[PDB]
Amino acid sequence: MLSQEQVLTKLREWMEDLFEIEPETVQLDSNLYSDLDVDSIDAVDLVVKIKELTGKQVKPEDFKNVRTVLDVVTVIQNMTAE
Repeated sequence: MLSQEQVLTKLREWMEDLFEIEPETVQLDSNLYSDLDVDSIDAVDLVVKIKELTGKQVKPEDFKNVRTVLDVVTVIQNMTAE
């Protein structure tokens, strides 16, 4: 079992390492599209490191339903813990 809190730390570090997105602003109350205006490069970089990190493929339907950073860590731990 993995924690969404520790998951957020890895998520924040990888997005800062790749596109230099500050992890301090990226909180669990930060809107991804509305506040950060996530594009296809931020999403694509994270999809590859998300697929590699858990070892499972992700579907695009879930990404459409994603609205906030907390939702992403919830979905990762939701489909990871089992």
